[PDB]
Amino acid sequence: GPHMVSSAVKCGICRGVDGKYKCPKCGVRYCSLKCYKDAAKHVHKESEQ
Ligand SMILES: [Zn+2]
Ligand SMILES: [Zn+2]
Repeated sequence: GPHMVSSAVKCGICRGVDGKYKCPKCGVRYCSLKCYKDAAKHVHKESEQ
């Protein structure tokens, strides 16, 4: 029966596969270290400075 609610998330950086990995800094979900160690889509600006 319908008990599942899709208890998973997609990579918010490439939107390719599931975001199995998570960034404890911003709260983003990435599919792997590929999108983790990115500085184009994986933005760590936080504030202006
Ligand atoms: Zn981050
Ligand atoms: Zn990704």
